[PDB]
Amino acid sequence: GLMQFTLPVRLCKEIELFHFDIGPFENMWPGIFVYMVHRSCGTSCFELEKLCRFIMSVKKNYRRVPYHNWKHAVTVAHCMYAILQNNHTLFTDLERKGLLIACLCHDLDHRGFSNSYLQKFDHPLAALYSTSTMEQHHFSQTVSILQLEGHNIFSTLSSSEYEQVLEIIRKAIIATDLALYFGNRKQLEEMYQTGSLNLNNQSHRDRVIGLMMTACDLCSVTKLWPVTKLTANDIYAEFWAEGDEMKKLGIQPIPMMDRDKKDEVPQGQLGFYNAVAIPCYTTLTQILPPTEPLLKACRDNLSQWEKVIRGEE
Ligand SMILES: Cn1ncc(C(=O)N2CCC2)c1C(=O)Nc1ccn(CC(F)F)n1
Ligand SMILES: [Mg+2]
Ligand SMILES: [Zn+2]
Repeated sequence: GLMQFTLPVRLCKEIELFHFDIGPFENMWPGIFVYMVHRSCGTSCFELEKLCRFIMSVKKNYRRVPYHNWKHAVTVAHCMYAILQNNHTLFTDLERKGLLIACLCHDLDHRGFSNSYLQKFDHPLAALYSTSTMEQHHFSQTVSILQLEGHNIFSTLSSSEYEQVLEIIRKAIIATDLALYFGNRKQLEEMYQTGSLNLNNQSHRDRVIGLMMTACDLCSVTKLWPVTKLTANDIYAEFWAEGDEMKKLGIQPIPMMDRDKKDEVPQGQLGFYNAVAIPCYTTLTQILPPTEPLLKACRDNLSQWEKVIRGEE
């Protein structure tokens, strides 16, 4: 009951900021996550014995891939923690509980390859789940880990509170499929502009939670420039591995994924900030004004990529 996680002073302060990097010490990430749960949710949300066992099984079920790894899980949960803390009163207790767990589990058992690569490979997961393939797999893995003896962190919820939280997690994890992001954001854009947006409308909330998940998933573009730039190498290491595997199936990959076209990366970032990241944080800032620092950081990094192209680094 009376056992707080505490962090050293620098982490204790910086963790509250959107741009916090969780650092290179793996062994501190579980504690960082427990800390965020205790402050976002309370010291009672979860049995510490069970939360700890759940965290360590989730960690075990992330693989040693360059980008889609346990550090990404904890990073994406931290961005959600900063959103929730800067919008205290807008979110239910169930939503605070469910959304940090959703972020921690959102990429469970990722191999580092896109839904498209699975489909071209004819991976069994592509037959089991025709759309949002890896994302249906991540939610599946989440439910399995929740079902291990000792791992059900939700078991103190009422039956219907339980059904609601699993349904928050499922929708949240599916929304990390970027193929669905474009439509979701357009629809949120129209609702915000015509003024029909209503957060007491579950389907409207669902959409806003989906945009939050896209925002947290892409949060590498909202870091200090050196974090952003070094993460992009991890991101590209997976993309180029996928390009290699495409070439193996006898398919020329799109240039983003072709390691023979490293030159073209700074420009491919511009497309990505302009087509994806800036629109996502713009709509997010319109709907939840206190998330503006993510838009400001994203804009700073677009400008740093413009500088790379202009030879100036
Ligand atoms: C930086 N960042 N963060 C996350 C992702 C991403 O797409 N993921 C993570 C898994 C799929 C990227 C990224 O660089 N994406 C890019 C780069 C060029 N393009 C094509 C079009 F958008 F320009 N997309
Ligand atoms: Mg994913
Ligand atoms: Zn992710």
